[PDB]
Amino acid sequence: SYDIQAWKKQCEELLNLIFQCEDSEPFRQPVDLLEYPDYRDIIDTPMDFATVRETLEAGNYESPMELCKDVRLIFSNSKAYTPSKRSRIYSMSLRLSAFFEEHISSVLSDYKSALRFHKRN
Ligand SMILES: O=C(NCc1cccs1)N1CCN(C(=O)c2cccs2)CC1
Repeated sequence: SYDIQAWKKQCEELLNLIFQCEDSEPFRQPVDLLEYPDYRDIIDTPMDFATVRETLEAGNYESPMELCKDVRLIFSNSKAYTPSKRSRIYSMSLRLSAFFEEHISSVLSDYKSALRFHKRN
């Protein structure tokens, strides 16, 4: 299965599944600083799933590795902001991260395979 472009619709599909997950609701849109006044004291690079989807649709990811780096930044930001391991929003982030990693694994493998096939000769 050596389609070099197939990752993009695979990632669109997976973002749709994440948007249906109730566990995504806190990560769908950029954090509001009015409610979390110290957020940008703690977090150097905000990220959210709507920014990921818009970057993908704009044609501003070159690979699924770059998309995967931004999604992993959503989850590291939640871990860095949480006052506790037992927090609601952080707990939601851990379940959504396990879901995302379970699904992205084959997207990455198929892409890297396709690129190696393209450079086989
Ligand atoms: O306010 C937002 N994002 C927008 C929306 C929140 C809910 C509906 S829309 N967040 C998400 C990212 N944050 C965290 O990960 C953590 C907070 C507590 C421990 S971690 C900060 C709060």
